[PDB]
Amino acid sequence: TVAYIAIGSNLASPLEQVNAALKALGDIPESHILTVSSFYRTPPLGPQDQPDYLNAAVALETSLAPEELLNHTQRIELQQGAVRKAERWGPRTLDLDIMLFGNEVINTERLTVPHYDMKNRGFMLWPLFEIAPELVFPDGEMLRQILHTRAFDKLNKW
Ligand SMILES: [Cl-]
Repeated sequence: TVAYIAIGSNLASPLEQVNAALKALGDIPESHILTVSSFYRTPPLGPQDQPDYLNAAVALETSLAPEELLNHTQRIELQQGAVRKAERWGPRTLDLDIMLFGNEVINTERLTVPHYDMKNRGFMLWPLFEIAPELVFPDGEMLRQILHTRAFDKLNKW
């Protein structure tokens, strides 16, 4: 099964951080990376000196159950972020979100697939379109049409 995962990070030197994350994703059991997007850059809000977010999308082939994949992405966030040395909501973070899972539609308290807000997040859709231009969502929406009709903030490569 092909799952699409979004990586975002504003920690220390984000290049190294996401590379670390990519590594962790490949080391997930019964899983290997198919494709990774270019790295993109989302600036923070306000004029304040604050680090940019690095964004990417990954295509993961897995034979794990979706909840099982979430166990692992949750684990990697904790092992690799700052939640222990700081806060959950930390000024800086490592985010791994399961955007899509096969053509599956999952509606539960701990897991909602497709990711609830991804169609409104250009830092998720543009990297995804780079690696899967022909993608169709379970409800029939075509990724290419959403990008022609919805308004997204400019998004340059890192
Ligand atoms: Cl959908």
